[PDB]
Parts: sequence; structure tokens; C-alpha cells
Amino acid sequence: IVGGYTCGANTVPYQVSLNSGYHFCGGSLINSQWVVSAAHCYKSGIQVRLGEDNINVVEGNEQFISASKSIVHPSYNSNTLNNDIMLIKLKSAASLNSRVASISLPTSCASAGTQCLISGWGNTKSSGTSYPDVLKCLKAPILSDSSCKSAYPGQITSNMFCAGYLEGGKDSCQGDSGGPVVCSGKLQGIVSWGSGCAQKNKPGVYTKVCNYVSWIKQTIASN
Ligand SMILES: COc1ccc2[nH]cc(CCN)c2c1
Ligand SMILES: [Ca+2]
Repeated sequence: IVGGYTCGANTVPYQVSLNSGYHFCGGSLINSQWVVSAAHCYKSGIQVRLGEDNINVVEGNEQFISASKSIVHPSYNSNTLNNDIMLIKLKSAASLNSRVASISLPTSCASAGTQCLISGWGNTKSSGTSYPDVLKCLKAPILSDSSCKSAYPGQITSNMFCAGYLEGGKDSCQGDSGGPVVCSGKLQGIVSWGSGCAQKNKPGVYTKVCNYVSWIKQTIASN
């Protein structure tokens, strides 16, 4: 997260870190046994880390639970990042509390202008590299479909939205991948892609979760 703020320990209780020996992606806890992330975060050997603030220090609220199964969206296209969503089933249910909590799926798609919270442990610079150890937060609005399509001609599908600032300076970045965009207490987006981070006229692009609720619910019910 470039141009954000330090969230504060366990203020974003649905945020997960996907760990394969190191943090490599975020995700969101949607019930005691399931995480949603980005399909581009797929790999085998995932441990889900819940209750994290500092990803390098054991602070006492963590739960470390191995993935049993990963399900990439059947229509995920790694070239276009259309359908950039994946579900991860935990080996055992998480213990839910004020610091480890699920985030509700949306019943409705959020409109342009809605303010959202984006969180992650990604890079905090738009040029060069500095990785924070504690969770960073950014408040950003959903942009109009027309602004989003004007910024990324020929690349925005109906399964994507833009959020952020056309001015630049505030955005999700490398290592924020898979993390949540929460608007009005519902999961509306997944950190998916962009052209660099925090560049002028290049907002972040997010998976439009409201289009996937039926797939999520059906998949969870049968796995
Ligand atoms: C440094 O460039 C990258 C590299 C990989 C990335 N994944 C997701 C994003 C978000 C951009 N908002 C991103 C940016
Ligand atoms: Ca920790």
C-alpha cells in the first residue's frame, strides 16, 4: 500500500496473509473455514495466517492454519486477469473472535463513489522498494466504469473495477495481491492488478466480488 496509514493491530480482522515460507499475498476470511484471494496468488503449500499485524513477529493473536484445498475460478485467464478469484479451504476452522473475524459477502454491487478500505503488507513505494512488517490501510473510492475504461483501454472487463486516485500517490502495490477491498462492511473487491503502483491515471484494478457470490456460495456448500 502506497500512501496509506498504519491500520493498527487487528483492526482489519478479516485480513489474512498467505505464507509459503514468506508472505506472498493477502486474502479475506469469509467464514471459519474459507478464504478468498486472487487466482494469481495460486500456489501449492499455502499456510493461511490469521490475526496478523507484524508478519515477522509472533504477537499473540495469530492462528496459522494450512490450506486443504485451493479452487481457482474455472474461467480465470492469467493473460487478461479476468476472473481473478480463488477460494482456499482451511484444514481446520479458525477460532473467530474480535481480532479474527469473517467479512460478509455483498448482496449488491457497490456504486462508483463508494468509499472503501484496502489493506495489505505490500510495497509502500511507487519507485523502489520498502516492505512494511505491519498492516497498511488505504481509504479509496470506487471509480466510474468510464474512468476505469479510459485509464486501461481494452483491458477492463465487467468482472473488474477501478478504485483509487487518478492523481496518483495512493494505491495498492506488489504484495497487496489477493487482499480485500471492503466497502460499507462488505467484501467488494480483491487486489488484482494495475500498471505499476500509484501512477497518475493508472488506478488499481480489483476483482468485482459481487459477480462471484453465487459461485462462492455453491463452491463452499459442496467442498
Ligand atoms: C509493482 O507493480 C505491481 C506488481 C504486482 C501487482 N499486483 C497487484 C498490484 C496492484 C497495483 N495496484 C501490483 C503492482
Ligand atoms: Ca505476527
